[PDB]
Amino acid sequence: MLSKRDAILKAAVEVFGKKGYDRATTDEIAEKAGVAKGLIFHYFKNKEELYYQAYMSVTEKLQKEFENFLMKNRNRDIFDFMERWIEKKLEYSASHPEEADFLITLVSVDEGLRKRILLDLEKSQRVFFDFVREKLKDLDLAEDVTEEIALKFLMWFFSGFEEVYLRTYQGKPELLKRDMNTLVEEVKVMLRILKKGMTK
Amino acid sequence: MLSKRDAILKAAVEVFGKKGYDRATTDEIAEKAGVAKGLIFHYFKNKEELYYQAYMSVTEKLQKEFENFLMKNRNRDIFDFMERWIEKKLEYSASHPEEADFLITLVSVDEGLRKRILLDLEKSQRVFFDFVREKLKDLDLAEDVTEEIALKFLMWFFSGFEEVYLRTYQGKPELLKRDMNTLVEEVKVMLRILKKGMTK
Amino acid sequence: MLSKRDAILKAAVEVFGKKGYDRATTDEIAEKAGVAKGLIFHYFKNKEELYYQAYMSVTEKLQKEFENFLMKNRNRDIFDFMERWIEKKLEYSASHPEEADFLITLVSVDEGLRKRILLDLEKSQRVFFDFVREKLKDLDLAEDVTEEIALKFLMWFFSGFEEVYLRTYQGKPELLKRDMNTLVEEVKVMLRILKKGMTK
Amino acid sequence: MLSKRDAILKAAVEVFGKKGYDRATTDEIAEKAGVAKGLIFHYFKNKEELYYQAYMSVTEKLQKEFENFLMKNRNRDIFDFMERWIEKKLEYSASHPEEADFLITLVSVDEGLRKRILLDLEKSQRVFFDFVREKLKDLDLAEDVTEEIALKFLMWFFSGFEEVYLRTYQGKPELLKRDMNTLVEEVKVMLRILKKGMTK
DNA sequence: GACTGACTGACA
DNA sequence: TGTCAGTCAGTC
DNA sequence: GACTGACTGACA
DNA sequence: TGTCAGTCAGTC
Repeated sequence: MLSKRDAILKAAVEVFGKKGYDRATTDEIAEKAGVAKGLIFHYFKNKEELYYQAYMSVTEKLQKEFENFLMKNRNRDIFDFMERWIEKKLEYSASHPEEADFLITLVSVDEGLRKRILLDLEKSQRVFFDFVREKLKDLDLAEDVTEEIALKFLMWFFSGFEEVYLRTYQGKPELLKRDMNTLVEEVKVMLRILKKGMTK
Repeated sequence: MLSKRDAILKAAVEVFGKKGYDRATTDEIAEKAGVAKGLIFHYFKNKEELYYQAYMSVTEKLQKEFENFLMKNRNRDIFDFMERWIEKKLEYSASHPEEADFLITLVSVDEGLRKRILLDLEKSQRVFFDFVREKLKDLDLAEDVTEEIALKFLMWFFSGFEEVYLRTYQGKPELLKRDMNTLVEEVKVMLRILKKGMTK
Repeated sequence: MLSKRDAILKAAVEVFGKKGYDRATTDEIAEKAGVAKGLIFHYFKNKEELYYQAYMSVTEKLQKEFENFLMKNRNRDIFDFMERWIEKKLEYSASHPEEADFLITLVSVDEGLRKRILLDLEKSQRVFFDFVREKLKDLDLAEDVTEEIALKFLMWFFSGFEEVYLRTYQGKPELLKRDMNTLVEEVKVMLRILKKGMTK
Repeated sequence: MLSKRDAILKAAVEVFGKKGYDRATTDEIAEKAGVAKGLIFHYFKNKEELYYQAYMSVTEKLQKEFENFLMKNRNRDIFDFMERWIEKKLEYSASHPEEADFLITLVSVDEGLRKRILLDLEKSQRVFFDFVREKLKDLDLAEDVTEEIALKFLMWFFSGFEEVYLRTYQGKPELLKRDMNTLVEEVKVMLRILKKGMTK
């Protein structure tokens, strides 16, 4: 059994997941969590904060998972790295599709809340972000390919693929599990393509 | 002067642009178009249809512009093509930022309307989409790089760059016009990178 | 029959009158005015504005009445003036006890709204206010009695008596009508007392 | 250190002081007193009783202070008396502005509680009240100035000045301390004015 | 037709 | 205490 | 007793 | 989508 608070957060994820911020009611969350609607504003003051706390909760978890990954893989080659990492992200998207579907909702929410969160992210991001800067020094670039330019490309790809598939396979984890294996290939090739394009 | 109907559509774009579907009221559109709120449901029956009509209007325009581009360039090499196209798209995004900002709202709207529109798109898309399929037969691929795989990559890139910058430079057209010229280079490199990666 | 809008304002006066700002519900106003609750926020955006509009409405009226009084009495001696004016104010308080009871509510409402209104008043007040400054030049003061000092005294008395009685005889117009006559005397004496105290 | 109970009462004063009855939450009082919200209804059963207990506490204090003043001054002439008293009251209002600001909230509260308290007051008041009745037999009145009439005037003035300034210099103790000395003169004049007006 | 905007009801 | 898409009665 | 604070329900 | 006075189960 989860503490009422924890069960709110969780229902909030399911609910925001299925409808996104605006379309999602607080009372559905209260029904789904089996709690008094008021309790929600006990813990979270208002809906905006609630979404926020929910999103932090979830990212807390991934960050944890990522940080552990990184250690166990600091040593890998960069692409080899991304290759493997992307794998795990899909494995998560399939083992926790509600969380996945919920993180995607971030764009639906007002300038204010959104920018707030994004900033809280750049912090967490800067780790991985900076690590990549280093593992590129390790590569023999073409004489027209900035490390700056390279980073943008990879960081776009990396997180862009995330949103690219993730809306396409939204509410269809079944269909993802099916297709996972191909995707992983397509990726491996895509990265392989970039490596060949950036190196001498 | 625009017909009252045409001025609704237009205000609807500005409005949906700045708030996205749900947060955007019909009565703001009626204030901003200077019309009776009832008029809106004269012309468009309901808000969903309204967003829809607005989105079609706008895409009618781009498709027209694109189709003309394609003729004047059907002959070019594929990357050379995208290179130059991306250029025009930014030029438009800067000359018509409201339209830009509105097209991006598509993700905020319910399964129903969204899917509808996306389908109406694949239609429009299929032209360019299919043209690319052809200009790739013209290329000497690596022995592990399906035409299928290639197309995904490019089509992702192509429209993914759109969303990548467009949120980053949202409400900052000044800052875009400044940076436009770099971007175009960054792109040319990126495409160059891909060409080198896919070919023998 | 009153326009729905006008009937809201009116019920709002009754209601605020009986409970004051905070304790008073909007839906009671809607019941009492026989209207959709939403219509209220059609016309007045929110409750604060509503109270405000109600208070302006009412003061509009008194100001009108006062301005007419003043003309018909510019010529009187100052006390003779206040004497008579006070009479009329009670005559109003008795002929329109709801309005009376409502104006008193002003103190119950948050710093914001309150200060706003009070300022809108000093404007209207400054007329009477300034007129009094003049009708004192007409008086032979004691050699220790500033016109400044005198004004404060009278302006305090004048409006202070208002609140002094008005809360005491709140919701008791019956009891006021009874007592009106004495009060008018007590006043006449009180003013008479001040005149004797300020003059040589 | 104050007993948790005593610290509730005190925070209740600050809180009711700044927002008045209805706008003031019990949980703010609990935050500001650093206590469990339930504790409040341990000690005071409900919010109405709480305000009440708070108000009595405070008036216990003033009455005590006043009763001591009266002894040390029972002998003085009546105006001389009020003159000097008013002085002390300001001194208190400046040394304890929260208490001041809280006593003024009395009008914001429902018929019931209010009337209750007011009655408990007439009791406390009757002392000073009755003393004044006596010190007026000592005065040679005008042949149209009832002792009754006189008392009203003075009792109004006396406590009316309190409310007159106190709202004007609300949340501005700095500005009061500045002006204190003038006020005291303005008063002395005012009283002087009344003495001259009531006597032969 | 186009056009209005006061008005509602069910919902946060 | 707000919030909004949609309707409705009716003018032009 | 004192003390807590998560929790509710009816209400804006 | 908030708002709040009051309760309730239970520790110390």
